[PDB]
Amino acid sequence: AAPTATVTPSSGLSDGTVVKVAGAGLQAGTAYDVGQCAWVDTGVLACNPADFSSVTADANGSASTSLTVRRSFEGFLFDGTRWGTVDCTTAACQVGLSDAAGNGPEGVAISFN
Ligand SMILES: CN[C@H]1[C@@H](O[C@@H]2/C3=C/C#C[C@H]4O[C@@]4([C@H]4COC(=O)O4)C#CC3=C[C@H]2OC(=O)c2c(O)ccc3c(C)cc(OC)cc23)O[C@H](C)[C@H](O)[C@@H]1O
Repeated sequence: AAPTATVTPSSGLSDGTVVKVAGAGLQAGTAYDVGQCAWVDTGVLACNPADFSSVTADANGSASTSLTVRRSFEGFLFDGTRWGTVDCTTAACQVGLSDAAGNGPEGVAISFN
């Protein structure tokens, strides 16, 4: 089984709901993180600490956890600085997983009606 991730709902969340992101086939033995982060530029990742979960890829590496994600969301910049409230109505925020080496599986693009 190859790595992947089932996240849902991807849209119709509304400010204050919870989405369920999952991973399957990830590095079987690598603690991956799981949350809502948006790329607003070349190497700019503003994530929100309200969906920051984490689990290690077990035998195959399945990780399913629910978290709260909305349109505007803390733009935590991976550099100690904060980018500001990242309005998901401007950029595309994906719900995905990752590890602490440099990168990991991808994220699912959510939508806000
Ligand atoms: C290994 N580090 C690289 C990685 O960093 C990601 C990252 C971004 C950020 C931020 C700040 O909130 C903090 C802390 C760290 O310092 C602070 O001040 O706050 C964190 C973290 C992170 C954890 C990593 O998650 C991921 O790896 C990740 C990803 O690469 C792509 C999509 C992801 C998605 C969609 C979700 C997700 O769940 C967490 C993780 C990822 O991608 C950045 C673009 C840079 O290249 C970084 O050098």
